[PDB]
This record gives sequence, structure tokens and C-alpha cells, in this order.
Amino acid sequence: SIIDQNVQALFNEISADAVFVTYDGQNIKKYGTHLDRAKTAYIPASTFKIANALIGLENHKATSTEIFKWDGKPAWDKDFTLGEAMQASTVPVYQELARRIGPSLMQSELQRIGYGNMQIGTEVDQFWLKGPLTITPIQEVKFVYDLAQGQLPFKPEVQQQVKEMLYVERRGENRLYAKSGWGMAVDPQVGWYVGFVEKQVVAFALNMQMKAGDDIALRKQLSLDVLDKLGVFHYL
Ligand SMILES: *C(=O)[C@H]([C@@H](C)O)[C@@]1(C)CC(S[C@@H]2CN[C@H](C(=O)N(C)C)C2)=C(C(=O)O)N1
Repeated sequence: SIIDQNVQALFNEISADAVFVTYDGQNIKKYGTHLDRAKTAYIPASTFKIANALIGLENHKATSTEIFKWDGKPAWDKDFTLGEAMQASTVPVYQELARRIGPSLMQSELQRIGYGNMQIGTEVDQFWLKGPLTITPIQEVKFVYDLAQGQLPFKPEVQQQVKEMLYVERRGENRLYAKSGWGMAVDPQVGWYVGFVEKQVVAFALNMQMKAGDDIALRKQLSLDVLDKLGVFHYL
């Protein structure tokens, strides 16, 4: 198992506490510098957009065609669909969607699907940013695995729509879907890179500590390097 050694070697460069989890539908595997992160709960931050889009489309609070118009209050200073907002990571668009859903519906939907600790507190548009909603990397990886397979408790066409919002690139006929996250409001700060590769499916979740001034592109660069070494997503 020199593949594992090659992966671990990648993390010898990274000074931050990091775990990388993979899920192929049967096996959970863990790599990185602090493996206990995989079973620790952190705020989902921008990764919550996935569940937010799902709940919203499911409950007729938006469509994938609808334009969320900018209200003129100051980057993200333009009109976005939910898909455009996903890849741009436009928080205010998804805050608006959260406010359309409302605390009662949000709470019951998170409970219904068993997302993380299923806690929203009192602010319906901040709970994934400041807490108290938390989720383990293992939970995230299983979540996005089911999304890829269309086996979440949502309408099939809803899952397909949200799934394709996460599309990043393809190599041959292998497809990468991914969503990054950087929770700055919490201490310590958490970084996410969650997604999956469609050949069979391999879901993955990078989860690591972040500090002000860190390289924003590190999460993706690291994950792609890991996926290549695993042979899950080879470089072209
Ligand atoms: C969600 O993960 C996060 C939300 C909480 O803003 C988000 C969208 C911010 C970033 S980093 C982005 C790059 N430059 C900006 C900045 O320096 N600030 C503080 C305005 C923020 C990410 C990310 O995943 O990189 N996600």
C-alpha cells in the first residue's frame, strides 16, 4: 500500500491539522495529519449551500431558473441563479433562500434528513456560518455520496439540479463535483473541500484548520493532489 504512503507524504508538507475522508459506498478511509477531525463536528459554512438548495427547491421556495436579483447594497454585486450563486459561493443569495424557507421549515427539514446536529438556533440566515449547526466530515461525505446516487430523501429532479450545480470538471468520462467552504466566524476557523468523483462514486471531504492569510487555493490543490495519488481522479 504505497498509495497510502504517497498520500500521507502529501500531508507532511501541510502544517495545518487536516483530515481527508473518502467514501465509496462501502469503505470509509481517512488520511491526513489529524485523523480525529473526521469524527469531530464543525460548522458546514459554505458547504451548507448544498442542503440549502435542496430544501429550497424541494419546498417550492425557488427554482433553478429563477434570478436572485442584487438589491444594490454592496464581487457579488450582480444577479445570480442558484447554480451561478453556488459556484460563486454567494452567501447573501443563499441567506435570502434561507429566509424564504423560514426557521420552522428549515428546522423540520434538517431533522427529517438528519443533517449534522440539526440545530439552527434563532437566526435562520446565520446558523451555518456562526453555529450552532455542526457536521462531521464523515457525515458530509455520506451526505454528498447519497446526493450523487440520488438517494437523499428529496425529489429525484431536485437532486439532479443541485448535483449539477456542483459540477467542476471532467477528465475523459470521469466527473468531479465539489464545493469549498471557509468558516471564518468560528474559532478555530475551518476549511472544507467536499464533493465526489463519478466514474461508481467516490465521495470525499477535506476538513482542515484555517488561519487568516492562508492560501485560498490550497484546499482544492491539496484535494486534487490526493485524488490523483489515490488514482480516483488522475491528472491528464
Ligand atoms: C463559506 O465557506 C464562505 C462564506 C462564509 O463567506 C466563503 C464563500 C468565503 C470564502 S473565501 C473568500 C475569498 N476572499 C474573501 C475574503 O477574503 N473576505 C473575508 C471577504 C472570502 C470561501 C472559500 O471557500 O474560499 N467560502
